[PDB]
Amino acid sequence: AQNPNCNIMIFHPTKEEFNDFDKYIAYMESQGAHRAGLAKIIPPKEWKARETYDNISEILIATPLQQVASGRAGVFTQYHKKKKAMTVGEYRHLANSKKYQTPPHQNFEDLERKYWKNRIYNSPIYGADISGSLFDENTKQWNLGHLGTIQDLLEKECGVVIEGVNTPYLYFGMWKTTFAWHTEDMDLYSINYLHLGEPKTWYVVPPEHGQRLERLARELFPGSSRGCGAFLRHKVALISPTVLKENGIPFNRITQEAGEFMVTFPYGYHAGFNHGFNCAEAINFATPRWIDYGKMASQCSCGEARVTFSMDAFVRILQPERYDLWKRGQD
Ligand SMILES: O=C(O)CNC(=O)C(=O)O
Ligand SMILES: [Mg+2]
Ligand code: NI
Ligand SMILES: [Zn+2]
Repeated sequence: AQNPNCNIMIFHPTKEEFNDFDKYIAYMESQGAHRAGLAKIIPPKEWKARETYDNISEILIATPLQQVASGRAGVFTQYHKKKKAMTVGEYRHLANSKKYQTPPHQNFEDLERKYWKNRIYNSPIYGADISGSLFDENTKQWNLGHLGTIQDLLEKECGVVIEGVNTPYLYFGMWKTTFAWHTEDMDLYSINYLHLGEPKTWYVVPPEHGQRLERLARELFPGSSRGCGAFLRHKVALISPTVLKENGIPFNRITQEAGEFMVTFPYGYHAGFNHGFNCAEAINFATPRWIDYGKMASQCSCGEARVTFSMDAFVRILQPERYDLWKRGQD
C-alpha cells in the first residue's frame, strides 16, 4: 500500500506532465497521495497563471466577512458578520493596517504559535467565496476555470445528464483569517491555487480517519452536535493541533506559498489560516474515484449549511433516500 503513514506528498510535475490534469491526479493517487487528504503541487518553472497581478485592485468584495470567535484558544467557533462592500485595493490597505497586519515573527512555526495563542482575541475580515477567476484565458495547463465539470463526470460515470454548473471562487485573506474544519460539499475534491501574497497554513486529517475527527468534534461542541448530525458542514468549528494531539487524532500540516497548488481529496477534513494579505482561487472537482464518496457523504438537513444550486442533483441522483429530508433543509 503506497503512503501507509498518510503523509502529505509534494509533487513537481514537468511541463509535459502538467498537460493532462486528470492523468496527473490519477498519478498522484497511484503514489498514495490521497491517503493524506491533501497534496501540494509545485508547477513547472515554465508555467504561469497570468502575466501580472498589477491590475486586480478594482475587483469588488461585495460582502466581506468579519470572523468573530467564541470559545477557548484551542477550541472555538466563528461566526461571520457581514461588512460593507469594498474593493480589493481597499481590502489590501485594510489588511496592511496596524490593526490587522501580520506581527513580527521569526519563521512559519513562530507565526503558527502566535495564531493559536491569539486568534480568538481578534476578528479578521475575509473576502471569501467571490465567483470569478484570475487565470489568463490563454493559460492552458491547470487553469481552474477550464476544468472538466462535475456534472460531466457524473454523466460520464453514471449515464445521467443533470443540470448545474461548476465555477471557481476567489478568496482574499488577511492575517488570522480562518477556514474551519470541513470536507467539501458531497465529499468532492478541491483544488486551490495561491495566486499572490502571504502563505496559507493547512491542517488535514487522513480520509481513513475522518470519523475520529467527527467523534472529537461531537465531544468538544456538544450543543452543536445535538443540533445537527453533520454540524461540521456548517463550517464554523476550529480545533488546534495541540488539542488534536492531546486527543490522539491523526493529522498533518503544511504551509502553501504563492505559486503553489493544493489538492484536497474526498473526505479529507481540512482547516487553516492565512499569514497576511493574499488571494487564492479554488474549485471543486470529481474523478471516477469520487463517486463512491459522494454516495456516502453526510449531509446537514438542519437548515444551517445552505449550499449551491448544483448540489441538488448530486443528492438527488447519488442519495435518493436522503433527498427529501435534505431538500427540506434547503427550504
Ligand atoms: O482557502 C480557504 O479559505 C479555504 N479553502 C478550501 O477549503 C479549499 O480550497 O478546499
Ligand atoms: Mg481590477
Ligand atoms: Ni475546502
Ligand atoms: Zn446542520
